Amino acid sequence: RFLKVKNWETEVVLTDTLHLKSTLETGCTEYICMGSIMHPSVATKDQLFPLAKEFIDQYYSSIKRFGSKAHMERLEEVNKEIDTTSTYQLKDTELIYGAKHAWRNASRCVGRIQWSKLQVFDARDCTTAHGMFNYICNHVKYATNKGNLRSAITIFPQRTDGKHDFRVWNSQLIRYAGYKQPDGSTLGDPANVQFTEICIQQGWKPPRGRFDVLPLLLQANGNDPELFQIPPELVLEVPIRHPKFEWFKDLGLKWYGLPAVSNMLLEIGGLEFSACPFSGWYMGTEIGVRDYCDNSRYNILEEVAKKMNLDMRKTSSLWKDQALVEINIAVLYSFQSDKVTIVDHHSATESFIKHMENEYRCRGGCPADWVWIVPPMSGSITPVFHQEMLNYRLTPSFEYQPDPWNTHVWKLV
Amino acid sequence: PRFLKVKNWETEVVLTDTLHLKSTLETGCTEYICMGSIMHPSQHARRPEDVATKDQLFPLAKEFIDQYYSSIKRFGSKAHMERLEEVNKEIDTTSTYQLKDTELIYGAKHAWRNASRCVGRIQWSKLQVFDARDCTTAHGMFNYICNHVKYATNKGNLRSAITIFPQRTDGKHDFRVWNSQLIRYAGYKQPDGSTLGDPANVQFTEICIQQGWKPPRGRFDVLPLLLQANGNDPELFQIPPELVLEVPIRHPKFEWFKDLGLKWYGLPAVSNMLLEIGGLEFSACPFSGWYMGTEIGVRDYCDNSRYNILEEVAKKMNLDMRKTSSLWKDQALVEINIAVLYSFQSDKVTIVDHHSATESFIKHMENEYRCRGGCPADWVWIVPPMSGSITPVFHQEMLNYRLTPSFEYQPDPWNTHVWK
Ligand code: HEM
Ligand code: HEM
Ligand SMILES: C[C@H](O)[C@H](O)[C@H]1CNc2nc(N)[nH]c(=O)c2N1
Ligand SMILES: C[C@H](O)[C@H](O)[C@H]1CNc2nc(N)[nH]c(=O)c2N1
Ligand SMILES: Cc1cc(N)nc(C#CCN2CC(F)(F)C2)c1
Ligand SMILES: Cc1cc(N)nc(C#CCN2CC(F)(F)C2)c1
Ligand SMILES: [Zn+2]
Repeated sequence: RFLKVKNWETEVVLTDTLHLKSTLETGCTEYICMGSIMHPSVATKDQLFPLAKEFIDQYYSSIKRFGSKAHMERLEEVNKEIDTTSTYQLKDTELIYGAKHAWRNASRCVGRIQWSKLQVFDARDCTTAHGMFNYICNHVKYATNKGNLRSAITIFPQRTDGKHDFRVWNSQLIRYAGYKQPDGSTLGDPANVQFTEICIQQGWKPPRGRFDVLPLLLQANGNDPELFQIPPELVLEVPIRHPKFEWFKDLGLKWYGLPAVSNMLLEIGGLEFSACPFSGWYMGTEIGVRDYCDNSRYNILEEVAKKMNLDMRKTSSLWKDQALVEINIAVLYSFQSDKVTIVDHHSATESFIKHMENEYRCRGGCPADWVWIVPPMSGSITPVFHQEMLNYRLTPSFEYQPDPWNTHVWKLV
Repeated sequence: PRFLKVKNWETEVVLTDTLHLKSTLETGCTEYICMGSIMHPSQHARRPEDVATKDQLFPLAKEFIDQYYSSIKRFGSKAHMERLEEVNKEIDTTSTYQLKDTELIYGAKHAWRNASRCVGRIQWSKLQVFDARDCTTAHGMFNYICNHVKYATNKGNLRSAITIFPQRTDGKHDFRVWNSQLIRYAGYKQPDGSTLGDPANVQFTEICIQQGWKPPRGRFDVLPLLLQANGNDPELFQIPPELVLEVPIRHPKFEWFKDLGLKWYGLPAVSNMLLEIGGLEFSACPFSGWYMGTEIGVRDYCDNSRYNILEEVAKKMNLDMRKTSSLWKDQALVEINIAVLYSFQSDKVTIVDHHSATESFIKHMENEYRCRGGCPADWVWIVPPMSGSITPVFHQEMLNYRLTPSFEYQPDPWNTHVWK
């Protein structure tokens, strides 16, 4: 079997064979498509054996040693550990490879042209929340690199019995607090009101401002999580100004330079790494469209349009559209002026298409989630909009997991 | 699966879908692969090839009649059981059957209602249906189409309509409108190698010239109709210009915008699709409504393989066009779409912006889950091609499935037509 995807802007046709090697479901059926569902859908010995064999087989194929003496010894060895300890340990090489291919297989990530330049930080010797904080500070300092951002991931010990998970309770390493006021308004980031509340309850003393970097809430070995303040000199931030509108800086807007997702699960050969924060650099629309202009977020369209004296009486004036562009210009100009790595949605989508074509050529395909790949503004004037894409799930993979406060059984009376 | 929920992530409203349990044919997807962004994911058709056998066409016919009579509070009534026996005899004798007026009107309205990719389906029950099943010649088809265009344009107050020509019989007697839309502009290959007018239509334009059309070779030459009746060679007709409502495109602040010399037509009238009812195939069924501004302002004007006017607009705007991060493309894009909306509204020609339209479709989804238990929607098509996440449908999960009656794509007739 083969499957073809077409680009309707260029008429290039690519041929996907890679999809024959997927195994978990997409959520779709033969008669319903669920491609716009945000979230559709511990292993025993018997379950873990084929998953591990699959990953060891593919690792040894990648390094052109399939069938080798070392491949067969490794399988034997992995299998002893699963027999003995009901789990196994990855070699460093396997860990690095698995982490890179989890990124390579992330169908919703438009930045995957960079997948093989991932700095893997092995933190599987960590045993405490203090330890995790140390590991995470070093990640932040390395990744941030004074504005010249570098891709990086820090991998904490894998799940065991489900009762000793390592977790970063934060959704990202750097995020701003949100506070709901008695009058119903919201200060800061409305997305983070719940996590802000858990922080305050755990003992965080909030300054209660618009851009309070939240504390880290770190859980090691199934214990209660603990609070740590990131050293402020490690949180690189960019004040948002506009190259034309002198008044823009008066909005008091700023954002952090480092996007670092910390709530996902890294799955490699059946092993579950439940704490594995990873970071790259921003595409501008993530800030200027979603973070700033989602109605459920900082929601600054009306403010910005006001200062543009746009006619906000009718929607067909496209005042929101006009204000959205200017905000996103300001984001890109601000990061660039401060020499903090950022990519605009045109460059990023163009690069993703080159990456996708190369992946079809060298690998037999590239799973891609159109719904997520297309930027949230100016969709059809980017090339990915006109690109057909096959979405399927390959492993190693990044996966969502339950928020830890919906699951954690608290220790301290 | 037993019942499927969709959630809106901006409002947290969750809807529960059972209508999908009536899905008939494959989406293209599997448990293991999703084809949500494939333009034509599936070739699963409900009847095969040409004249089907009775065991092939009757079950489809029986299904649609069953659905139609359920819709009107019968099922099992005298009329329902008589109609089955009637279609049964009719297929036994002619290898086809004919729809009652009521069944035709019901079927067209429900094809629109089931069109997962259509953002405008709040209007679905307000559809004027012109029965043209007595047509026999391309001259007849021209008469019917002209009336359609005139009724639907209605001096700018556009009305939704569909005109249904005779169904397919053996596949060698098809009625086809060879135009993809009733009204489009020509596209000319230039001697240097660029393109004048609309590049999408270069091939169809060449067929027209090859058929004897005399191109004015302008940027906005309305194309002739190329009408095929009862399988015969297609015939050219010029739509009377007084029936083709056009809007000159100007900007409410940029006075220089008018001098780009852009216009568009007022009536979007899709004419190359196939309407499928009870196993019957209406290969010629031009339908029309009114534009979402983005269709002209984003896709028609700004696609790289269409009119591609972004750099020329940006130039006039004095934008930094050195680097993509200046977002000059995005900035011109907004201004063009302001211009299109301003122009249509100034000339009292029906048009809807993408904000109003996506909001309407959220309301329509809610209605459909209330009364019907679901609403098939294609997120890739529903979300506007600009300012996606600031329209409410971006944040709305959708379930996509194929309900019948439907509109379907079909081969371009020149790929399949043996000339005479
Ligand atoms: C190097 C620069 C990178 C860029 C420009 C980039 C860009 C993006 C963007 C814009 C999104 C959508 C985010 C959203 O809409 O919320 C995304 C998603 C994602 N990225 Fe990347 N990314 C980068 C690096 C990485 C790295 C280093 C990893 C993992 C090692 C990664 C894994 C993912 C995953 C798993 C998703 C989707 C999350 C999900 O399934 O919900 N990305 N990326
Ligand atoms: C009344 C105003 C209407 C509006 C505002 C509207 C809006 C739209 C838009 C924006 C699209 C996507 C177009 C594209 O990107 O090419 C679309 C697709 C479609 N519309 Fe509607 N529409 C309207 C009326 C109708 C009517 C009357 C019918 C049929 C009787 C219809 C059937 C369809 C179908 C079948 C498609 C998708 C075809 C495909 O699958 O490619 N629409 N609509
Ligand atoms: C590849 C992709 O499916 C294709 O470009 C689609 C995307 N979404 C679309 N949405 C609409 N409304 N119209 C289109 O033509 C398309 N094209
Ligand atoms: C309902 C819909 O699936 C949801 O809003 C998705 C749409 N596409 C997206 N695409 C990206 N990159 N990020 C998102 O959060 C979303 N949200
Ligand atoms: C590594 C990375 C790079 C980037 N440029 N952006 C993101 C992001 C994000 C936040 N959302 C939540 C999610 F679903 F995980 C993606 C992550
Ligand atoms: C009735 C209608 C209304 C509208 N506002 N727009 C369209 C459209 C279109 C053009 N494309 C070709 C297609 F694929 F059929 C859709 C159709
Ligand atoms: Zn799907």
